[PDB]
Amino acid sequence: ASRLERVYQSEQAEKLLLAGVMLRDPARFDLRGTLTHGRDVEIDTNVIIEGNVTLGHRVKIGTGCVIKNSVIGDDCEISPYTVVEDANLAAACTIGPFARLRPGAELLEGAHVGNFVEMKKARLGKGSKAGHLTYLGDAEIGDNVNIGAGTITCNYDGANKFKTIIGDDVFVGSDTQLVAPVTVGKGATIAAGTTVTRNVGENALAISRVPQTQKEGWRRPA
Amino acid sequence: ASRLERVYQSEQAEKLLLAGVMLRDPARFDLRGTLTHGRDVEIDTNVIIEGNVTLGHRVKIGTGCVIKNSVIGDDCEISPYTVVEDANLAAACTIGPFARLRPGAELLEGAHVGNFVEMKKARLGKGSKAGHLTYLGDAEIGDNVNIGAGTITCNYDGANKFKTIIGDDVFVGSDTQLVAPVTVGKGATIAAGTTVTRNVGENALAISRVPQTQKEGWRRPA
Amino acid sequence: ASRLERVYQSEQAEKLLLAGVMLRDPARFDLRGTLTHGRDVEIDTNVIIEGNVTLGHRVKIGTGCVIKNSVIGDDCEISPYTVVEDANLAAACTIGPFARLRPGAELLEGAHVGNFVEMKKARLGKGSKAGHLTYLGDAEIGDNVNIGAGTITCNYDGANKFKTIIGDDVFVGSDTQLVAPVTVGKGATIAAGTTVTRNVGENALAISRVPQTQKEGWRRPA
Ligand SMILES: COc1cc(OC)c(S(=O)(=O)N(c2ccccc2)c2ccc(N)cc2)cc1NC(=O)CCC(=O)O
Ligand SMILES: COc1cc(OC)c(S(=O)(=O)N(c2ccccc2)c2ccc(N)cc2)cc1NC(=O)CCC(=O)O
Ligand SMILES: COc1cc(OC)c(S(=O)(=O)N(c2ccccc2)c2ccc(N)cc2)cc1NC(=O)CCC(=O)O
Repeated sequence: ASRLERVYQSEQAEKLLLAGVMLRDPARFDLRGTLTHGRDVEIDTNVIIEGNVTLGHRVKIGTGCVIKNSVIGDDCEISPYTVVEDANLAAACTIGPFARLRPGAELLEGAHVGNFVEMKKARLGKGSKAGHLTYLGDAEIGDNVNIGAGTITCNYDGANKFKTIIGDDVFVGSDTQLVAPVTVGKGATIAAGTTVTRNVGENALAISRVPQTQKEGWRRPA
Repeated sequence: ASRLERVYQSEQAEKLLLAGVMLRDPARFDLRGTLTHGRDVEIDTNVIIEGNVTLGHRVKIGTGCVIKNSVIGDDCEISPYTVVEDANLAAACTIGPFARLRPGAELLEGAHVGNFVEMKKARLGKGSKAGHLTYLGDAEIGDNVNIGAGTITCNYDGANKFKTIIGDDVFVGSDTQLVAPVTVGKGATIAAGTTVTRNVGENALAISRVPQTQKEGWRRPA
Repeated sequence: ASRLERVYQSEQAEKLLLAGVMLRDPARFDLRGTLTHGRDVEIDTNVIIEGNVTLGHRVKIGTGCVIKNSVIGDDCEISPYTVVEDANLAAACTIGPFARLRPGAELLEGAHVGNFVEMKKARLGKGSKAGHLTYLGDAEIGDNVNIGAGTITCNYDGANKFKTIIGDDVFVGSDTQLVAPVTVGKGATIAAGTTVTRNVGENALAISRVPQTQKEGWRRPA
């Protein structure tokens, strides 16, 4: 029953400790499947490992993380309250806190995913960053790309899903909508707030912006 | 004191186990009020139940959830780190992870609320979806509606709050602002990135989009 | 080892209880550094205190919070799953749930930060509110300001970071992009969805909006 399975958790935690994993609290750790690990792995409180998971050397997992059927490279840092399912992280990635990686999430070396970011069937290239308030679905994102806060892939049209491709060295300004299918060429810049409905050339700016105007002495409702 | 109340928690957890609830860890469960439940209910670690809560049959509650004064229908799945207060879920709803339902949140049968979604005094209809990065306040949303990632109800003008009504079979494109009060007719489509300031007719597209343009050889600051 | 350090945690929790702090579960509390507190402080389950932290009187900390090197004024309420690092809260602030305050976050008296909000090197003035789905970086925000859902400071141009200044009594409509450096004068109103690329005068409306239009009988892909 509940109590018996809980005892089995204690057993796994003890064995992990003996195998050289640093568990901050063995009473607040759960493994529901199998865990392979390198050396100097640190796991904080209330972490749940599900399915078949492998961790490299020096991986640090912060409080409250849920990691299911995932492969985590050496030196990765997973910050608090991050949920990871069927994902692969290369070496030296940093994700979270409050990141949500869904199946097909693939991060290349040194990639960063910040708070309130969701990834599904999406690859984030080497040294690339998606720091805030972003949804990346059905997307290929190249190396050295900056995905600005509020960026969203419009991948689903109510019927089908379509693919977004972003080249290397692209800057995606904040609050950009990438309307799939679309391709953004290497070195391109998307202006903040752009709705990208057409492919963008290499080294080109894409923009869809009304010039700002001002009305004086404008009074809000009382 | 602290320790005495903690003992009372152990008691409630034990009684829940005896009554047929599956608690993954009775030592990491809190009930501060009253819990009614059906059969085959599963509650993961670090769940807190507050006030008066009722759960149907086969409800699954993932790690770290906080559920206060709420009614949860049969077969609902509440994913990790979801906060629910004074809400009602019909049968077969799926919410979270990282969903925040505030008082007046009402989900009809089979509704879905995803990550980084907040609902307050808002009804989400049958089979309707709000999957990502969305705020729905003071809103009626019909059946079979797709609420795209980044959608926001602009409900508060600094003085008062106003109501948004969205009909059945509406597609709301990503990053739409619904400027209340506003009504979107059944079958309508809102283009991604639209600022909806006027009512939308049945079976109509609403759009407010600058055509994309491109400037070649555009160099970002060094 | 793990077990020894865990014993030291039990010790600190016991001492906190004896010093008049209400810990909901002393077995689910962690202090990694030093904690100073006033009277009637309440700390819920799975809270982690890191570095050197000071709390005023009547501070309430909800489940799962992580508070590092921060100063929390009297009567503050920190809601569940909120991460706070190198921040200062004045009296009577309310933050979270799912708020993420990074170093340099400074909240003045009675300020509110809601769910899925991130702050970094940003000051939020007296009685000011950032309730939802927002990133505020490198920003000064005055008193009695409403920061609408979906607001983002565009602070980083790929090379450098720039400062946003928002005056007192400003209403920032939902989904506004503040393109730094920029200054918004006292009493100004930013329309929902505006991309603010130019300074805004006192008591002025700033807007960058395509008028909504409609196409009848528009059929989505099958
Ligand atoms: C200071 O930061 C910016 C300035 C700026 O603008 C100052 C523009 S812009 O998009 O308006 N823009 C631009 C883009 C890249 C580099 C420099 C400027 C731009 C585009 C076209 C025109 N005509 C003017 C500015 C964008 C940003 N920053 C972001 O979008 C942040 C992304 C993130 O969250 O990491
Ligand atoms: C591929 O996905 C889209 C394509 C598209 O566009 C391809 C438009 S659109 O809005 O630009 N658009 C449209 C809308 C619905 C169905 C098909 C197209 C549209 C509207 C007007 C015009 N003239 C062209 C396209 C929107 C989306 N998707 C979303 O908005 C995702 C919502 C979510 O997160 O679930
Ligand atoms: C009902 O709420 C609104 C109405 C409205 O609009 C009704 C506009 S508006 O921006 O379109 N607008 C406006 C702004 C402030 C007060 C009243 C109206 C506005 C601006 C210019 C013009 N011409 C018309 C309306 C904005 C809001 N609300 C928000 O943006 C919510 C912010 C939040 O999340 O707290």
